[PDB]
Parts: sequence; structure tokens; C-alpha cells
Amino acid sequence: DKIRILWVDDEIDLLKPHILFLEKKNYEVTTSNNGLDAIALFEEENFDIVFLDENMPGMSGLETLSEMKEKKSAIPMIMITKSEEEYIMEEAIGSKIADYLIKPVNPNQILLSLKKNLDDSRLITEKTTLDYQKEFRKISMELAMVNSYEDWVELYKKLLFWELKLEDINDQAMIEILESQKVEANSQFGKYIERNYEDWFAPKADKPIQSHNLFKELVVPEIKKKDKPILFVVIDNLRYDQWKSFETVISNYYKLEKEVPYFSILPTATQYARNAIFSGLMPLDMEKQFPQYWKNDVEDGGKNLYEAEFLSAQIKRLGLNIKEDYFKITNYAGGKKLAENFKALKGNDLVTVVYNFVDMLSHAKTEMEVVKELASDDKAYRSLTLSWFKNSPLLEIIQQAQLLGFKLILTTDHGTINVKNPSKNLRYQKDVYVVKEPKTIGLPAINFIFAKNDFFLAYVNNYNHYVSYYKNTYQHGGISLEEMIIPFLVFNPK
Amino acid sequence: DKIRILWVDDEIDLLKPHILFLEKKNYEVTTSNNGLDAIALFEEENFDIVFLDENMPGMSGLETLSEMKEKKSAIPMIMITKSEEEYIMEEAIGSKIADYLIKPVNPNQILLSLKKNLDDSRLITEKTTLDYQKEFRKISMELAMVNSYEDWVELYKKLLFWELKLEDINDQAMIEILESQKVEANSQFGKYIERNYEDWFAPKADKPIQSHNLFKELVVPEIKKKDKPILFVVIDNLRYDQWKSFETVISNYYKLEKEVPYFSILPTATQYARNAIFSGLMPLDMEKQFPQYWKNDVEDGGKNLYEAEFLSAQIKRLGLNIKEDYFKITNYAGGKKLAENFKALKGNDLVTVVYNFVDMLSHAKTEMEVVKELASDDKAYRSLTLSWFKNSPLLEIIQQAQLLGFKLILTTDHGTINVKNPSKVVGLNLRYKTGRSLTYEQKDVYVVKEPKTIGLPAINMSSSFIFAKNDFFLAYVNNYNHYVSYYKNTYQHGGISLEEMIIPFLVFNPK
Ligand SMILES: [Zn+2]
Ligand SMILES: [Zn+2]
Ligand SMILES: [Zn+2]
Ligand SMILES: [Zn+2]
Ligand SMILES: [Zn+2]
Repeated sequence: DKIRILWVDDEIDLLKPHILFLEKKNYEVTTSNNGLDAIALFEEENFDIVFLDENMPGMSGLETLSEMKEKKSAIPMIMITKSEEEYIMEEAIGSKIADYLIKPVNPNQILLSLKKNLDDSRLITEKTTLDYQKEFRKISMELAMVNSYEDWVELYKKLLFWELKLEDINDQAMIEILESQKVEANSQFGKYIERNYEDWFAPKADKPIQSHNLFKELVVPEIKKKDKPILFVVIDNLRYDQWKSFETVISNYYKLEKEVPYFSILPTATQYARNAIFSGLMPLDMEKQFPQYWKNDVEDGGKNLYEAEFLSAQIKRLGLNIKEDYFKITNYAGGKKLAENFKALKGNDLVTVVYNFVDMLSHAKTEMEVVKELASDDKAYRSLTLSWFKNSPLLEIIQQAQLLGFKLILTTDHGTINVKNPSKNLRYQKDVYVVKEPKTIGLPAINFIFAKNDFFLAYVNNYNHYVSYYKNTYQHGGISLEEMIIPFLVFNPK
Repeated sequence: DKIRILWVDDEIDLLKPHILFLEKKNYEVTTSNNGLDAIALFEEENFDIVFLDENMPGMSGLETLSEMKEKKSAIPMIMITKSEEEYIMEEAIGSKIADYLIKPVNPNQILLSLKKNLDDSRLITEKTTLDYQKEFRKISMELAMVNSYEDWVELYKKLLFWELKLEDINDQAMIEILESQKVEANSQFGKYIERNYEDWFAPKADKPIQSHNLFKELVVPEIKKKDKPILFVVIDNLRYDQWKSFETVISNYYKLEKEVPYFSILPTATQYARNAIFSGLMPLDMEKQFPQYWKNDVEDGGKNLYEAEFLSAQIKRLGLNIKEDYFKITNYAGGKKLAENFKALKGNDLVTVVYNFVDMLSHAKTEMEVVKELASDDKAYRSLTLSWFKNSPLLEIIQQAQLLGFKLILTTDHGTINVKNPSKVVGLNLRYKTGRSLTYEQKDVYVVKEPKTIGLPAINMSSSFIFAKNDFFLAYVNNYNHYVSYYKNTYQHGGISLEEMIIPFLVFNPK
């Protein structure tokens, strides 16, 4: 199949050099000297691409383009014209032209435009596969050398970068190399975390920023600037890769000012960690200082329901005085509502939204066949997350906040990981990091265990049932890059 | 805030004409004659766009581009070079270059490239907003004038066209105008179908292609070509808008040869319409000719267990002797399986896949909050459907079929509609009921006291069909409030709407 071009120009006879040039390159050119005839051909026959002049005696190129797009939407159209006027440029681009070449045109420019517009997917696939072939041994080397938390953050960035670059490619060998680097990364990370995690809670220890330090050290400073109100959005259970999947959408409305990967405390679960975000305290200290608010595992009723109170208390412990409002969205109507009425809180200095939809979505894969098919692989989950965010009540809230000139601070409590391997909440033996003293961590317990790598805890009784139902499900609470290294972002409104 | 360009060329001093030209147009140009300097600037300072020569002393443009993309991913890079070599072109494009301009360059070409790469989202939004302002009153007019099935197909095309276009608009006012055009369109369509549907089943009558003649009239011709094996996918419950939302994905692998909007029989439900596709017969005739296969509503069990048998019979009635196999995917593993092992089907002349995921998904809005938030509005459902298809086992099957040089025929049994308004009824589905004696709001439905006339079977000789119009859902008065609260804003099918009844038939040739 030679690629079939329809070329429409009143002065087509003058373009025979260009046509000859293209035909020699296995391009088939049908020509036409008016838009009406071209539309007729464009309907009868199936062309791969159309070239259009702007100024023609009858219908203009842009008019011809309109009639053509109505009839067969997804055929790429290129404009080749003398018009150098900005307003025609703008009308072409506004019409979703694929490219606009000003005459007299270098014939190779046209060829470049054919390659870019018809071949770019496979070319990008080729170049990306070869780029990774040349890069991946450096990545194995770098991983071996990491022994710092600052260095763990860098390496995760690299893996995330290449994850999205390769997500499209179809070369099994290189896909598996990347999987194996990601597995090895977690195995190394788990050893790292168990080796220095306890040491981190000792006085004078060089330490990553964690859950219990988050509000104190990264939120307070941006408030005390005192230029603009701050919208704080804690999106529950958001992996770094999911942030990355919708970074371009959000950037239409917000410009990233500051980005800081941080380390969520163990366990990587809402009640233990999200409460810590709002309290400025480790679990143990929340039990000590607020026994009427803190809830222990064995307690029924549900968790994370006094975050507002934890937060208000922290603000005064710091000594800061501000107007503060806190909300927790747990369903559609909820978030839809808070979008329509976001107006009212302008005068409020800080606004805090907790959004639980992504956790609900991650957990839904466990039970619903539908979600299994929507989130079969990580790529699919990132894709689905993007479909979500683009049409979320959460984006509406974000869109309102910019119109009010709020600075946005966007973060999460922890991520989630696809669990693959059983070991006898499903993440909290070399398979586990034991802490037979809890105060050493700052965890409460009378008189904690954290799964590493891909592991999920399956009880000896009903071991098979646990294995078969929870295999290849998103769980959290343990130690993985995906769970524990999580974004903290400040943005300025556009 | 001027747009800041970083321009890297060993011969940058030679390019001052171009710089002056751009600076006059409120572009700020920082220049550099080496990749290493350029990388330094690119880190210190924040640029909007980068221009790059290919052949420089020291670091190459493409090497410079790679260091730059690693650091700040979404900044567009444009190559302006003397190199006309195809392999550099290919490397540049593969490296995700945003354009490649061959020197000597017309300075306006650069400007065009700046506009295309920096302004295009705004420009498309402006053009679309203004073009709909100018077009929408023509659409109201056209809808008033619609007097035929061929004319209903054209109008639906226009609504669909504009509905996807006004996704990249952010203007409620015009979005509401288009909703109200779609409501009005359905109202009109319902009355149209009520008025002509029975006439269609009379001898000689000018008629759209429907469910029962689909395979005979549009699939058989492709088979008798005998030039390629055919993969025949029936994606259950696929609205035209959803097809349109993934038309560009499929086109990477398949080139559309033929497209034919067609009219699903009433009721617009799997049990009637899909079986009709495979049988070549209206429901009544399937009762007559195949009583061991056909089922009425009242009977327990699935209502499409026997499609393979219906299909094999049709194939021999037409006197084709074909190697043909049928599969019915009802879950992930199912579809995953058929993808990994599709190659076994090489020898087949015809392969038929039925894929039920979209129906399951549409119905899941009823049940799951998560799907409610994912498919809150049509746009969201289209978006979700695209996320689905892009990562579906079904695309894997399609991808295999291309590698084996199959012709693809893609279609559906019927669409679904978001129901908003309750309509009371006494006596299974929510857009159609069947029963000996029924009471119901007359205007809201299309009643047929004599089913056989429209090729549907009667149970008793009082048994009658009703089909809900517009966005109605038939709600029992027993527990009326609970039906209203649970089924409001849910995807239902079986009745009369553009979304339900007008559905695509697509033939494609492999790339
Ligand atoms: Zn001309
Ligand atoms: Zn959480
Ligand atoms: Zn959870
Ligand atoms: Zn040079
Ligand atoms: Zn259904």
C-alpha cells in the first residue's frame, strides 16, 4: 500500500516538481484544482492525508477543510499556501490543521511533514526502545550504589521517567528488563528502610521529611508568606506515577512552584499516616495527647474522622492564627457540592480538602470485574486515573481556586502497590520488617509488622482464598517505592 | 510576560534577521552556540520553547535535546537545520521533536511553528466556540425539517460532530444549548419512529437496514469477495459517540473502508436485537423456526445462549460453505485468553467475537459509586470508554487480526441512554415492557397492541409491547419513589432514542 495523498491547489500544474519528487518516494498523489472536486474524491475514495492551498478561486482551502472534516473526521490535513498572514495561520491552527507549510516550499519539508504526521508513532517506539537499550545498564549500576534517602528519590524519578516512556513499546525483552529493575529497586529499598527507619526516630538523626513533619515543615512556611490563601488537597492513596499521568492537565490551570518527594510513615495506611499529616505527631503521640480522637486497630466504628480537630490543634501548637476550614469528600455528590459552593471561603486563609475517590477506586479492583478490566496493568490504571481526574469534581474545585487566586498545595498520604506474592489490611521472615518495640518507631502498641516488595499477608486459615482473591490487587500499608515515596507539590495559579 | 525562546546554533550570529523578526512580535530570544552552554541556560532559566541546530561542534542538537527532555519534559523542542537526510528526520521525530524546519527557513514558518506549538489549545477553543455560535441556529432549523430515516442519520452525525468538538470548550452556556438540541432531537425521533416503524415491516416499504438483515446484506458481501478472512466483532451496547471517541486509536491498526449507520430493531435489547443479527430473522420468526433456541422474557436463563447455532444456520440458508467459529467474551480472562491464542484461528474464513464489557460497564453505573464518578456525564463515559478500549483485551485481539491480515468488521446490537424522567407503569427492563394487560402513560411510550405486525411474538392475544421514548424510564407504582431514586441518571436500553437505535457498522482493511 503506497500512502495516498490528495493535493488540492488552483495552480497544481506549477507543482509537478513536488509531485514527481513525492511519487519517486512511493507516495501516490491524486490532484485536484478546486475544493468541490476534492470533496467529491475525498468521499468516494479513502485517502491517508490531504494537502490544501488556502487561496483558491472558488471555495477556499479552509472552507474545503471544513466540509472535509465533517465527512471524514480523522484524516490529517496539511495546508500549503503562499499566505503568510497571522490570522490565516490562526484560523488554520484553530481548525485543527496538522501542519502549515509556506510556499515556496522545500520539497523535503513536505516529506518531513508526511513522516511526522503518518509515521511518528512507530518512530517514537523505535527510538525509545533503542534509547533504553543504551541507558539501562547505567540504571542497574546507579541502583547498586544508592544508600541515601536523597539518592532513593533520584532513582525513583528515573524509573518513573522510563516507565511512562516505555509504557507504549512492544519489545518484550526491554519491558522485562524494566520490570526487573523495579523489583530490585523495592527489594533494595526495603532493606534500606528496615536498616535506618528506627535510627531515623533517634535524636540528631539525618532523616527524610515524613508524615508527622509534613504540615510543620512544608505547609506552615507557605502560609507565613501571607500573600495569598492556600488550597490544600490531600488525594488519598495517590502513586507518583498517577500524579505524573495527569501533570499536563493540571498545568493548564496551575504552574508548579515547588516539588518535594517525602516519606510517609509506616504503616502506609490512612489512619496511621494521614492522621499524622494533620496532627504533626506520630501515632503513639496521638494516643498519648488525644485519646478521645485516636483510634487503635482493634476499635470498631471506622477511622480518620477527627482530622479537623487534629489539624486545628496543630495550628495553635505552632502558635499560628488563621481562618481554617476542613472537608472530606467521600462521594460524587459530595465533591460536586463543594465545587458549586467553593465561592464562600475566599476570606478563609487555608482550605483543606481530603479526597478519597482514588482509594475507593484502587480497592474496587479487588471486587468488581469491570474495574479489573479497566485497571488490568499499571498503564491501564494510570490511563483510568487520567480519565477520572480530567472529569473529576476535584478538578472543578481546583479550577475555582485559581479564579480566586489561591495557591495550591497538592499531596497524598501514601501510594498503593500491585501485590503478587503471598506471605503467611494486607501489608501491616525476610518477607517482613518486624518492630517488636513500637515506641522506637513512635507507633502505639501494648506490651508492628510491614510487608516488603510484592508481599500480601495471607492468614494460614483460608490461605488459598486470601491468595486467590487478593493476588494482583492494589494494597497499601507496607514498604515500597510506590507506597512510601509520595509527592508534595506547591503551585501558583495561572 | 513574553514567550521566551532558547535558540541553539553554531551559526547564531548569522540568524539575527530571524531573531529581530521574532523580537518585534513579543518573543524574547536567548541564544547559544553550543549544546553545553544551552543545557546550562536551560537549567538556570525557565524557557517556553527551544530551537536546535542538528550539526554543531561539540554536542549535537539531538544529544542536546535528550539532556533537555530528561530535565524538563513538556517543553517543546524544534529543530532548525540544514540537514535534509531522511535518517536524521526519523531520529528527530522518534526523539519527540515538536517540528523540524529545513534551512533556509522563511521566518514566518518559524512563527507558524511557535503559534502551532504554544497557542493551539486556545486557538482551537476560540475557533470551536465561534463556529458553534454561527452554526447552532442552522441545527435547530435542520431538526425541524427532518422527514426521513436518511435525514435522521445526517442530523445525528452533526450532533455527534459538535458534541466531541465542544469537549474542548469550557462554556456552560453553549454546552446547555447543545444538550437542549439533543433533547429536542430525541423527542422528534421518538414521534418519527412511532409514526413509521410498523410501515417498515410492510412489503416493498422503503426501510433502513435493521438488525435482522445486517449479516445478510453487509457481512455476506465481504465474505463472497473471498480475498481475506474476516474478524466480525459485535461490541454489545456501543453508542455512536463511543465509537467516535476511539476511532483514532483503531486507525493506527486499521483503515476504515466502509461505514453504514443502521437501525436496531425494537426493543433495543440484547435478547431481541443481537439474536436477530445472528439469525437473519425477526424474533417472531425465531420462535416459529427455532423454538428450542428462542426464549420469551418470562423464561428463566440467559437470552443469548444460542447465537452460534443461529449463525451457523443462517450461513447454510445462504449456502455459504465457510470455516467459521464464534466466541462470547463476558470477562477479562476470557478476552485475555482469546488474544493469546488468536493465531489458531488463522485457517478460519470467518471469526465472530461478541464482547459484553461495555454493557456490563454501562449497567455498573446503577450499582457502583466509582462508576458514577467516572461516568457522571456523557463526556466522562466517552472518556472512560476510551481509557477502556486503549487498554482492552479487545484491542489485543484486533492487533492480532491485523498481523494475520484479517479484514475487521466492527458493529453493535444497540446503544444506551441516560434516563432522567420517570413514567409510571403497572403489570424486567426500564425502557420497554411486555405483558397481557398493562397500564402506562400513553404519550410517553410507543404502544403496539399487535406485536406480530412488527415481527415480535405475542404470548397471549392481549399481550402488547411498550417502548419508552425520550429519556423516560418505566417505573412501577409499587415502590415508585425507590425506583425513581435508584434508576435516575443510569444508562438503560430497549427503547427509542438516537443513542439506542442508530448504531454503526464498520468494515476495515489491515494496515
Ligand atoms: Zn492559489
Ligand atoms: Zn490513604
Ligand atoms: Zn485504603
Ligand atoms: Zn550547523
Ligand atoms: Zn444491557
